[PDB]
Amino acid sequence: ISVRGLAGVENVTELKKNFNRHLHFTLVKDRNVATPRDYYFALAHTVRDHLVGRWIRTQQHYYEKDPKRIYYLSLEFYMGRTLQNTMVNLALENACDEATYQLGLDMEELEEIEEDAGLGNGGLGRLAACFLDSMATLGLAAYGYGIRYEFGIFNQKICGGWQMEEADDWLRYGNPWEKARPEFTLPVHFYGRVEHTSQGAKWVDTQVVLAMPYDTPVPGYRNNVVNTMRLWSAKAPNDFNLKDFNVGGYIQAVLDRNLAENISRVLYPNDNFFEGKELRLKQEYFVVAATLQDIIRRFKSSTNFDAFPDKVAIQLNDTHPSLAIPELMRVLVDLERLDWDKAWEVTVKTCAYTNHTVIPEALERWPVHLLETLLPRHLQIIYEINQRFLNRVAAAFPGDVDRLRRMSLVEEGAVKRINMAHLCIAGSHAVNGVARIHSEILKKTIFKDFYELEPHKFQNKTNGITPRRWLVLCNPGLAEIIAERIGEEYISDLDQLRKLLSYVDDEAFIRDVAKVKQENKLKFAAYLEREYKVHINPNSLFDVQVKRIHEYKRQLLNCLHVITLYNRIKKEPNKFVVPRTVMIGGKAAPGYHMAKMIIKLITAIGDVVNHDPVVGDRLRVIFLENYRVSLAEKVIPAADLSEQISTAGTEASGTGNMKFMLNGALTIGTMDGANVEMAEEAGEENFFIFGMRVEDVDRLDQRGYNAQEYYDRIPELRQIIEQLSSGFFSPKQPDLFKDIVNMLMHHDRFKVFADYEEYVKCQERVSALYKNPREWTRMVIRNIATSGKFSSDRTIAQYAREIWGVEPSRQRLPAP
Amino acid sequence: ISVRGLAGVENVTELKKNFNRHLHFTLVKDRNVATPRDYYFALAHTVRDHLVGRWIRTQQHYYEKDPKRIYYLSLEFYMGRTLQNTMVNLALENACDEATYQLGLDMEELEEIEEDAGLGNGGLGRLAACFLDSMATLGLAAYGYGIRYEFGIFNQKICGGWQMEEADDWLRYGNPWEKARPEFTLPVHFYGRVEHTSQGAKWVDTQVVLAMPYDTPVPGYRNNVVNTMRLWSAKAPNDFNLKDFNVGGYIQAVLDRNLAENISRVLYPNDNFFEGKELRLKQEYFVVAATLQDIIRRFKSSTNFDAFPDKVAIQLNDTHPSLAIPELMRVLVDLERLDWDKAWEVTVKTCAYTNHTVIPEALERWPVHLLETLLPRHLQIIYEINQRFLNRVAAAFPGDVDRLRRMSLVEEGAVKRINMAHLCIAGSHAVNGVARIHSEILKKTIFKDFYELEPHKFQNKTNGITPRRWLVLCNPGLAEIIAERIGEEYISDLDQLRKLLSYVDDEAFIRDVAKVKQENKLKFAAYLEREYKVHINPNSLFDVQVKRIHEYKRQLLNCLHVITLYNRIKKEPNKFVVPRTVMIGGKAAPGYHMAKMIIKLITAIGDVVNHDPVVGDRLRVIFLENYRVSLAEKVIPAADLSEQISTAGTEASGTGNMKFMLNGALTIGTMDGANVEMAEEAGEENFFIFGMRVEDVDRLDQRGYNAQEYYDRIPELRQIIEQLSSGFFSPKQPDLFKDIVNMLMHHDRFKVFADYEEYVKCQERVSALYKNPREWTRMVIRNIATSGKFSSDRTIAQYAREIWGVEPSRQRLPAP
Ligand SMILES: O=C(O)CCCOc1ccc(NC(=O)NC(=O)c2ccc(Cl)cc2Cl)c(Cl)c1
Ligand SMILES: O=C(O)CCCOc1ccc(NC(=O)NC(=O)c2ccc(Cl)cc2Cl)c(Cl)c1
Ligand SMILES: *Cc1c(COP(=O)(O)O)cnc(C)c1O
Ligand SMILES: *Cc1c(COP(=O)(O)O)cnc(C)c1O
Repeated sequence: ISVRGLAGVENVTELKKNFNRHLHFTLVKDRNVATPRDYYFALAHTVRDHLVGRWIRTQQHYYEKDPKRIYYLSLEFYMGRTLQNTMVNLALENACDEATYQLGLDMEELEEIEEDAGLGNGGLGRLAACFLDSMATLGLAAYGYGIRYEFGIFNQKICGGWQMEEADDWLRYGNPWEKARPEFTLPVHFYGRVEHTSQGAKWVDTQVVLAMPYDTPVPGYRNNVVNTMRLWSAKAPNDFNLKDFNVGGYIQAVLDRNLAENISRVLYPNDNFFEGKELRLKQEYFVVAATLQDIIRRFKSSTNFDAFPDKVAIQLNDTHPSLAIPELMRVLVDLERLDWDKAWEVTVKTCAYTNHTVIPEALERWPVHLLETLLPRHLQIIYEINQRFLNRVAAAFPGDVDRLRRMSLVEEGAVKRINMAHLCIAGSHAVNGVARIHSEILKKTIFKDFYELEPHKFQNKTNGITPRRWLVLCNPGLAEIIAERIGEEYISDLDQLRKLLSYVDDEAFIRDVAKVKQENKLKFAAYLEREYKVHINPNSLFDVQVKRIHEYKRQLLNCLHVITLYNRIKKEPNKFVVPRTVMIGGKAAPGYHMAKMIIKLITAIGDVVNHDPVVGDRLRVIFLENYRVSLAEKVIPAADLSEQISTAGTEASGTGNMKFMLNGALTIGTMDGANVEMAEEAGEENFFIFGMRVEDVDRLDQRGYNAQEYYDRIPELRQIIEQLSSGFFSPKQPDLFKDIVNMLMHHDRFKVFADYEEYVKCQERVSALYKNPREWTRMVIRNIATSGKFSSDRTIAQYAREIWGVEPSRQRLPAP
Repeated sequence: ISVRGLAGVENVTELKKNFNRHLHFTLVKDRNVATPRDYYFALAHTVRDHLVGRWIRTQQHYYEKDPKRIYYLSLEFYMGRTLQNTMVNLALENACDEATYQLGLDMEELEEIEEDAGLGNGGLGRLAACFLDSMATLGLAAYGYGIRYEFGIFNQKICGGWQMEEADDWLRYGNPWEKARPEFTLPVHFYGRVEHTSQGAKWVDTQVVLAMPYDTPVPGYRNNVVNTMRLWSAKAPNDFNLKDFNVGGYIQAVLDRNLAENISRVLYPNDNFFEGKELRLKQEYFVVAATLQDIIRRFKSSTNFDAFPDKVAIQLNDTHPSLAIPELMRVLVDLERLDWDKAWEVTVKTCAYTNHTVIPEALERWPVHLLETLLPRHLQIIYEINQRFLNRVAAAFPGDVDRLRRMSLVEEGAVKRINMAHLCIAGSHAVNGVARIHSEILKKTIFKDFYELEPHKFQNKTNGITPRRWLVLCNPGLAEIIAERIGEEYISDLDQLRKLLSYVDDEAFIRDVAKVKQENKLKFAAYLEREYKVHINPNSLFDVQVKRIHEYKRQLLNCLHVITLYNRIKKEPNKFVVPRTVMIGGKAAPGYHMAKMIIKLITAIGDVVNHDPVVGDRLRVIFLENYRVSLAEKVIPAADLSEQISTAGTEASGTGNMKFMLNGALTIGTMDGANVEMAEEAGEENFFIFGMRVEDVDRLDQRGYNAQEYYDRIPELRQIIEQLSSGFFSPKQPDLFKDIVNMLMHHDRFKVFADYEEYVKCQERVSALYKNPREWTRMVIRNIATSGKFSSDRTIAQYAREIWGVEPSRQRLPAP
């Protein structure tokens, strides 16, 4: 078997008896009534047993040495399953595989029983999960802090072509990885009012909600380091949530506890979109307030807070945890009694902010009346921060009255709002973009005024993904042939993949790389019929676009191409075309009408295309249901063409793109986000770039975008639009897609038509190359061998050195 | 050390390493940061490990042999802590004590960390818990079925003398004893409507709630038998509780899941009182519907249901689970398609009902409109049952039109109601009282008409308590000296206690019995200052009355005596009186105003009495806060006088009385409930009986009860009432007790004044005897030696033989 570790004689024996110990004592079952779900739990408990020893010494280590601690605050941690990832990082995969084999079980079958920890929406949440893995692998004293939702991202179901949402009860059967820590339970306050006394302000008459922490282990890759991810759960106090007497009902008082506990009930399913609901604000303060108390309690052990920034670094994953700034101030000033200026100095030096998008609708602007009611003291502090900040601006740019209002954290208008992004820039010593182009756009556009005031704050930290879960775990076959030639060191040193460049003309390697891709496609094609049922051709080109459904991602542009292909086939049926299986997957936010309309369009196209006899097996349109981390681990290693076609300037970075490049897929996309650095790394000749560049989009906006022009000059495009309009794809409901057509023609913010021509032309070129297996595979090798830069180990090493002030280390912790 | 088992060399070593295994692997802690709570969990997990082996073979045994199964349906299971009880039944107490000692820990300190499983209100719920223990000890294939409330009986707090209720979050830190069984999850239906088709009725358009079971082990006493208690938890389905589309909000849909899950959220805190709330009815159907499906699924394995009653016995603990009758019919007729008559025959033969009270306000009478909306089909079946039953009556008593309406399960009037007690008698083959006198009252009064129709159905099964938890566990010192003389066989054969009669004149025994009682009082007196703080005299007579607060229990009669004692002391300060520490404890239902007023009176008396310098240490009035099972295990073994003074005819049986008799307390009470059989067993000369007999109460009712008469003829009583009225006990609020005085004088349903004179006279006689240690102790021996009849092993053996048709067995199951 592969390099999934050694299957030692003693360890396979030890594993088996421990599996049986748990099946008996833990699951209280006996082989005759054990269900596959019991088997999955016996294994999980057995594997978890192997890292507790290391978990304890790692934490005890940090207590003894007392290094600077890194706190990663995110309202999302898209973790996925954790059994295999733990086996991989512990080098237990083969031993476990062997052991379960002897016990007569199929490890892979059991792995499929684990529920995904879908505590994230997309890119932002998965980034935090990859980062955690990298921080552990680089031996950093890091902690992931978030909310333990009992319901993560909803499960997607397609009914009559429409998306149906359903609760993600991932904790239903229990979570063997987490451990409640009811000793570090903390109180969080809401509402109340502010009393201004003789020696300071006081936040009074507040409603209390308790925060109970749950720790999950985050094992580093083969270095015996196990960091912690602490997730907070909301709990109602038993007193006041019953003790506030004078009629109401005792039963009612108890049932009403599920009101304070609703704070950690469900994840908001919005990807790159802001919804100003009170429940959302509560979740944001809740995770911030509890985390900070925990952070300071740890520090108090390790009272001059002058050394606080020397021992603490808190990274804000977007503006979601932004209340950490005014909350840090509140504690320091109100509770610790530090003077404002000393407190501000400390706050700015320990906080750092990461921006993830530039679209306006994603920007957090909280109505003042909301902050005023829920967090009265914080609003006061935000006004004071704003006051002193604007004084700094006025002093720097005397008389620039317009700049003053542009930079204010307080936005005037219909209803006053607080610009959380402005708050984060003001109270952080570093602000970074997630890709070179996005970072430049921040300085040139969105935060131009802030950049002029303090240029030193702005940086860039191009995103990355973890090679462990995104290669070794999902694509062992590829990881193996690579290791056969250049060794195993690249798993924690992705740059070494460059060494593969010297095998680009190797006849054996070319054949191998092409063989694993073929085996991956056959397995996926099988999985497709197994769990979803309705055949596909594994010899065709696997054209996949998987990410959340968004207008800016242009799944719609992909649709126009699919329809074009179909129409050309119908025109010349007996002409040869490279067969393609185009797969589109992703979830739409429940309230996103347009996004839900696009899912219906995709399934509608498939209904026509997949049943047209003249088309045969040359073209299949499939919608990938319930796209999530565990599903991504299946499609990506099987894809041939990765679609990254967002309008230039809208996708801050993207990470799915990197996942595909690492797994042997060629990329067709626009010069957007990280796409630019990928093409720059692989060489533009090895990339399928097309469409407008940021500049072209701007030029078009200056003159004005008119979709009619394109509709008029391109017959193929016009034909498609008239097909949608006439009900060619929706016979029973001829006007079903009027909203899409209307939008495309009159309010297309992402100029889908503008990139149409260059897009189908470029698609022709990839079909041409696919017709030449050898050359396609050689280009694939050029991509893989040049993907090393996109490892999150590189990203983390940069955050560590350029923002946190800590030195990464690949040193093995002193055994378990 | 005592006979808490052997501390084997190998087993103490084995215990220690397993304690450390769990502390490390399970609690992920290390000795340096382990909290006492961690230590308690390491032990619990270690002790639980010892019975899983037996749990599995016991259940596998019942599958192989396939004996008749006993299902005990109760909405309450007042279990208390379970660590020690498990050690006792497994003979692990000494080994564990030794092992923890060597590990440097105090087992008793750790035991106090366990939370009480307070899933009951009082007598009814504790009975079910004692029964479970006895059914296991007698080797019966029995299952306890109930609801797993996340909030049990509220925790009582006394503020300014008033009772304050607070949520009992007993699952906060987890329950090491239970195990979720997500494989036997079942759906339960609510609402909907009935469709009458060609081949039967159909319950349609129902709302579905899932029932998830949790199993807790019930170990028998040293016989290697471990039965199961299955508790249901309400869970919302992820579909419809989200899938019923067309606007409303996705977040809201998810948050609204806590609506279907509110069914198992909290226990109703009503003791002997009926509240017709919909949530209560839902809990009742929920436990019934899920349990029956589970029962039939088991049977289908073991379709002629003719043999159903031969393999299944379901006991109804009161009328709470009464819907099991119409639900059994529904399944048999609607689903299995059995003819009515065959279905009814089967139902009557498998169901048996237990009555627990005769007070009208405790009777379950559900409004028809409620059953009509929530369970439409059941209402139809109940009407049909009623129809055929009344036809039986009319045929038996031709022309007795009044009897017809008296016996109907349907009560006419303001709003129609269903008399659940009538339903239970009609559909059960046996109906029993809980004490000889209560059982006679059922036949002569309440169910007279039913008794005349089917005399064969009515039986008696005097309650009992388990000698394991109620002697060996709470009073090891007494259990030891008893064992020193007559052996250990009596623990599972309480009748052998009679052998103690021959030591009644033994000088050594008399001295020993008196020594353990003294050690128990010193320990309790210490515990009092430890956890509640405010001293008491251990040389005084411990006068305790602990039970739920009720007007019928007459805590008020106890109060009048306490005030009398105080007044006599004030009159003649320098006269000698036997010192007394009277302790009153118990919870009042939150909506029970009178009951809450009585708690305030008790604390008010103590305020006056405990601080009067002339009184000194001759009299202390203490209110025992948060009375519960674990607290009962502390007070009972320390009591000298047990107060069982309910008005004759109101306390069906009582069980606290038996607990006291077994632990060396003498009893002062009325000829009520089980008191009669206790005095009959010990000899009236060894009992302090007083007051009216049932007959006297009736005579008084015929002529009419006038409290004024007693107030007029007894100066001491009049003085007390004028003290309450004038604010002698409530200075700042002089009229604070007007409701009590008003009630006592004008609407005393329990004639407190009628028993006053005989009560204080009888109290004088116990004080006289207490002055003679030797004789008091000899009378105590007469009580203990004669308490054997009151073991639940006797009660269960009778239910088994006279109702269930199974033979008890004290055979050890083939090792673990
Ligand atoms: O056909 C055959 O295999 C031959 C007959 C074998 O029959 C068997 C074998 C095994 C079992 N049962 C358990 O292991 N385990 C449990 O029942 C069990 C499961 C969970 C919990 Cl919390 C507590 C228990 Cl006690 C039972 Cl009930 C019957
Ligand atoms: O003064 C002394 O004793 C000498 C210094 C000893 O310092 C120590 C000793 C032990 C520990 N820690 C654990 O055992 N255990 C944990 O931290 C721990 C607890 C629960 C969970 Cl879910 C996961 C972990 Cl990793 C730590 Cl953090 C520090
Ligand atoms: C990597 C990943 C994403 C992010 O994909 P992009 O194409 O950058 O939007 C979203 N969801 C899941 C399941 C992922 O694995
Ligand atoms: C035994 C017991 C009861 C029942 O006591 P009675 O005096 O029969 O009402 C109530 N509560 C608890 C805690 C018990 O242990």
